Amino acid sequence: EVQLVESGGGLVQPGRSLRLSCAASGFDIAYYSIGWVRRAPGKGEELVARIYPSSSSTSYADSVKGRFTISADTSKNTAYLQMNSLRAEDTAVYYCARWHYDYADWPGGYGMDYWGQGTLVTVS
Repeated sequence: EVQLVESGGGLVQPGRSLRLSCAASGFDIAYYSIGWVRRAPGKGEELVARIYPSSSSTSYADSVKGRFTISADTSKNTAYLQMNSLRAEDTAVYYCARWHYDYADWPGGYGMDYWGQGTLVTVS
């Protein structure tokens, strides 16, 4: 009954922008931490961005700060990753993730409990 359904990926040129969407079902997004993880061949895997329900503050990986913005629309029960100034090294499969309540405001990758299906973003 808990579902995270992603959309918004694609293939674009360097310098352009994309907005990933993560439509949540089965819980109220205003009370849960949402984040984005990415993976790619020959790379590792990395936490990109996270939003915390305590103060709606955000945190970002060093390589994307100032270019990516994570946010949530409580009215639509959806989180977004706004990806501006895309770079070749941003090519990856991106996943939306939810954290368990027990770790909602605890920073790090520990505590995730649901994930989206994966969305490919490619910079040409």
